Amino acid sequence: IVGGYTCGANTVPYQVSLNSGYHFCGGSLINSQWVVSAAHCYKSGIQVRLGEDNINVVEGNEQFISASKSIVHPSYNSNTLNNDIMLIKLKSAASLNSRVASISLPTSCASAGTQCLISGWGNTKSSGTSYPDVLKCLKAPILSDSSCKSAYPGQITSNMFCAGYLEGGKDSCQGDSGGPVVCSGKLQGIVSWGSGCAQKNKPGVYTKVCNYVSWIKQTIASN
Ligand SMILES: NC(=[NH2+])c1cc2nc(-c3cccc(-c4ccccc4)c3[O-])[nH]c2cc1Cl
Ligand SMILES: [Ca+2]
Repeated sequence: IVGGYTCGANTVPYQVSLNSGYHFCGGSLINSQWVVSAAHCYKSGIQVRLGEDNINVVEGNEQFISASKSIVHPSYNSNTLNNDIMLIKLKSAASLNSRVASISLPTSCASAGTQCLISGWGNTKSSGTSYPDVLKCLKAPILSDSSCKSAYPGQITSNMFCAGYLEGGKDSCQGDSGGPVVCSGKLQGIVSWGSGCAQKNKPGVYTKVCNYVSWIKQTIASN
């Protein structure tokens, strides 16, 4: 997260860290046995780390569970990153409490101007790598479809939305991919892609979760 602030240990109880010996992506806990992340964060050998704050020190509240299966959306296109969503079932259910809790899925999509909370352990520099140990937060608005399309012409599908600051300086970045974009208490986006980080006129692009709600529910139901 570039230009964000420290969230405070456990103030974002649905945030998860995807680990394969190091932190590589974020995710969102939607129920005690399922997490939603981005399809491009897929890989085998994933350990989900819940109740985390400082990813390099065990401090208490952490729960490490291995993933049972990972279900990448069947129409995921790695070239366009359209349908960039993936579900991970956990080997055992997590114990939910105030420090580890799920986030709700939306009932409607959000509109431009809605303010959302984006968090993660991603890079905090737009030029060079500087990953933090603790969870960072950024409040950002959903932009209008026209501003999104003017910024990424020919690259935005109806399953994506832009959120951020066209002036640059504040944005999500590498390490943040797969994590949550929560607006009014509902999971509306998944950190997907962007051109660099916190660059002027190049906002973050997120998977539009409201278009996958029926799929998430059907898929969890049949697995
Ligand atoms: N808001 C942005 N401008 C942005 C920048 C990103 N940069 C990345 C990114 C860059 C290199 C590698 C990965 C990556 C993905 C999966 C596993 C490991 C690295 C990234 O997510 N994701 C990004 C996601 C966003 Cl939304
Ligand atoms: Ca820790």
